[PDB]
Amino acid sequence: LPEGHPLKTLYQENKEIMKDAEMLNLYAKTLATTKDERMREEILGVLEEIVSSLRMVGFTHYNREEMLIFPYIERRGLTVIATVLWTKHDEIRAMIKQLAELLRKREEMPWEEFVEKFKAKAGEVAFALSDMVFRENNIFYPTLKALLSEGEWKAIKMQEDEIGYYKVKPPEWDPGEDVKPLHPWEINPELNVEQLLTLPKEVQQALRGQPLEFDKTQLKREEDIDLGTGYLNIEELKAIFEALPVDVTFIDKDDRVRFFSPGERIFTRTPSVLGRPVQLCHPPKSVYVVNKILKAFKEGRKKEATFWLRLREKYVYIKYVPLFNEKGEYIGTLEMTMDIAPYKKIEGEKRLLDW
Amino acid sequence: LPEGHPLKTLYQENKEIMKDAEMLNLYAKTLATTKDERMREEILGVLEEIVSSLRMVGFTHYNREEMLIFPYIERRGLTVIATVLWTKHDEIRAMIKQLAELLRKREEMPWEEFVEKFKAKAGEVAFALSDMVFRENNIFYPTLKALLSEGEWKAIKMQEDEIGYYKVKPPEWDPGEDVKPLHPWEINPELNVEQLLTLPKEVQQALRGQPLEFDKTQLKREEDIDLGTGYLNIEELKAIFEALPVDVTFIDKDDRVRFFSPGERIFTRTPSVLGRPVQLCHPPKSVYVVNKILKAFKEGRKKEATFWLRLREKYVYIKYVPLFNEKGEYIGTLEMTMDIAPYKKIEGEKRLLDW
Repeated sequence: LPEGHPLKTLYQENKEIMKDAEMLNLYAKTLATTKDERMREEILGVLEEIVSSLRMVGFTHYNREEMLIFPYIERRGLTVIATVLWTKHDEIRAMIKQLAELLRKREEMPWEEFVEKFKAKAGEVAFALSDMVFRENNIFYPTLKALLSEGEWKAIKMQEDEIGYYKVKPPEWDPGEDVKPLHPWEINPELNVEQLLTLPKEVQQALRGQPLEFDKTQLKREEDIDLGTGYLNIEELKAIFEALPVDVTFIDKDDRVRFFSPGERIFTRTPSVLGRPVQLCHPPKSVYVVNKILKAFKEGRKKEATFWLRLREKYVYIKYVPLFNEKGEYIGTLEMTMDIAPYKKIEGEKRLLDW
Repeated sequence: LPEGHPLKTLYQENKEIMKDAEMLNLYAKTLATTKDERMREEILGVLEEIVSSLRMVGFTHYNREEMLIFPYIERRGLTVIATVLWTKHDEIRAMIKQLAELLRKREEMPWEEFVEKFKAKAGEVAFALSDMVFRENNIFYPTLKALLSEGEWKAIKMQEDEIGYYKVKPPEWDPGEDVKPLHPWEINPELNVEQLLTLPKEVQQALRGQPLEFDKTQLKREEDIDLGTGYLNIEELKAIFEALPVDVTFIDKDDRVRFFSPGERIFTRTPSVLGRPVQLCHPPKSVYVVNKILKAFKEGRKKEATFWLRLREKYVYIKYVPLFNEKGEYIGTLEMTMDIAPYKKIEGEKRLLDW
């Protein structure tokens, strides 16, 4: 594997996780046998760095695997691998968090109680991290290596920086300017019998006696609009805009009303307003404000205008922003209106349901 | 004109405004000459009804004219008529409001001061309302009558109920099942010289010496998507979704992620997630909640699920709702995420700028 290959990077990260898991163990055991106060504060300082570093495993390494890689094997009938790895990743994340809390609350308890709990907990984290590196290196990665095409690895390589890396700064990798990058919906997910039989034993065992089922669902449908980050049809777009907590009105480059969101709105709009200069939409007394906002937007002196007021039981929050396209060119202005009184009365936390 | 014709309705409304303006005058003058306390409270009771009724002129009659009708004459080069009528409508709205306030605060001042201010102010409101009815009936409406086609009146008739009427309950009107309804961007705005010369004198005078300029701007552009309430292209749709204060993720009918909003989001999403079962997107421990929400949405036992939490300096508010199409059929589920901490700290009112 060349430097930069997403698979090489995963191996490289694992080598760093192994070192950190092992230094964690070394330092936790050592802390438990150390009497000198100063030497204790030194070991604790290293332990804080190691543990704080290990928290990054979930946000980078595990996260890239779960978000970038699993989709390609799920389509190939290997969802169980993904589900089982994901569940383990979470158990390790939870254990690293417990370890950080212990280290943080160490002066709330006698020293003998702290060092013994820290040593036990560190031993468990190190063992789980190590066992995951081994499962990954020896079972999961040889699977990916046999199954994924260059074009899938290229698609993957492209999204990696959005998430990040555990202690690796990988260089560039492109397998070829004529290799087309493949998203999970673009591959042939099918595996033949020989591929099935060459799967590691542990992966075949995970199937629990059930032949592979491939996912050939098509993302792009007949009437779909390619929005860059998804595919939607007219009916979906309509229902989405209605469902939003903002009422929206789009003013295009001629300063003409071009679109308003459907459904119940705070300030009603009619069809007869489409194509109308925004200045003819307002009382003549409001026009100076409308024009001074649009000019500041166009010339780039301002990037927002905000108003708000009470309107019966509604706390109406109004915001105007200029819209720009990819090249950085002004394409119009968006008016956004919402009732913010419902949020004003949100307190504490809700992380569960009620049904 | 047949009953139901939007022009007939405007005349009918004006006849009601004239009566109310005249009863206002009658009762204000009478109040000023009445000594008996009981007779005073009776006149005041009628005055409250009349004034409270007159407040509706702006929200219905004037509002329909401004929103439904003006666009058709603006395109024909008669923007000045629209601007001048609109400015007057607002002066009358402001005067009716002053009259209502006077009536409301009547016991804050001596009676002789109140009745004399009420009589003066009522006289002014009645005169302005009457003068507007006369301008409209004699100048504006004969203009509309000569210029607007059946198809424009049909388009107009269709939107009238969205706004309402001043004391008229018009029946149905369709000029013919083969008459195509015309929006302001669909007409020929051009006027010929004879039409110009047949314009009322007052309308020609409003032109201040300048030949008509017609608006032939086209709403529907080459690559436009017809969204029912406007026309947008891909680039506009992208910039709009990014500009919104909600992060959005659309789950389609297969329970597959189909779209997520671009730009900086609170919870990052990657391309590799498109087409993915929503259940494979989440840790396996979160799946029971995901499925119980989707089922309650599909079966119609629930129409929303809401969560919220602190995430550093952000107060993240998360809401799931099921989306339905026109016929009432489930088309998927929308996840909406926003930082509501910025609104939590909004107080009092902002109705002006700062630049």
